[PDB]
Amino acid sequence: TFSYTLEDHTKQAFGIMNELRLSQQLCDVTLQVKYQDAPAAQFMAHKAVLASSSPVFKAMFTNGLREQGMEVVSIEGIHPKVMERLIEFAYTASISMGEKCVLHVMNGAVMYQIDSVVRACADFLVQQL
Amino acid sequence: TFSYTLEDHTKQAFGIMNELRLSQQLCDVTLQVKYQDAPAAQFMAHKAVLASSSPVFKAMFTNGLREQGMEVVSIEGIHPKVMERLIEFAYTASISMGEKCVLHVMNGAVMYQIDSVVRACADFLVQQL
Repeated sequence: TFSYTLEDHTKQAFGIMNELRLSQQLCDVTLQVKYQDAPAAQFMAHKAVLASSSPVFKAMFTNGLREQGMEVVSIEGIHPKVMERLIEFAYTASISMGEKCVLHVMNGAVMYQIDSVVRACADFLVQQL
Repeated sequence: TFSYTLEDHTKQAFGIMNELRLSQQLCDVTLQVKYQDAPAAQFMAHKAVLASSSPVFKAMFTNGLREQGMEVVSIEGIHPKVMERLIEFAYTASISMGEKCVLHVMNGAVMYQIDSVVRACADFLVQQL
């Protein structure tokens, strides 16, 4: 038989998936993030990508109904910049923040069960000791 | 600043995306493949994943309308087993076929501009010489 594997494929395909998000193409969920007194922000994304990086989004989005088009989801208790950085991680495999943001990002990462980011933010805080 | 990258992330997230396809969860496109006298087959998938692996699916799916839910797409001129193997490549980064399928798969890969698979099927046929 003939078998082939492209190792770079998942990297490349996520790169295009990130482009479609930035271009707001094929998106099926809009996250409206309102936190205390910070201004409300909005993030469009693909439920499949969010589901692939966060067990909490997967269950949030996998329900028996066939949702028709564009679902709005109200998100409480996480800052816009934290949500943004988590979304970016889901689409890029990387995340970046200043040394004083690390704590709020772990909170958000714990809240959405992004085990890779939790473990990393935990490593950082412990090393500052 | 603090920066983190998970190299395995895109692999892992595609693994979950493949699970959601096999479970027919969060799918927004059904490909109905009818070819000559072969029996008709159906494949559910996520437009975002197809778009990320095939320029032809991306343009096929990126149009000005906000499609509502589940689009059916009729696919002609490619065999069910070829379409299946291309879909599998989009979701897994790998593709497998017997030495006599390699020609029909390149046809399909050329038709959907999956440049990685075209280049590989071309390499194989030339080496059989």
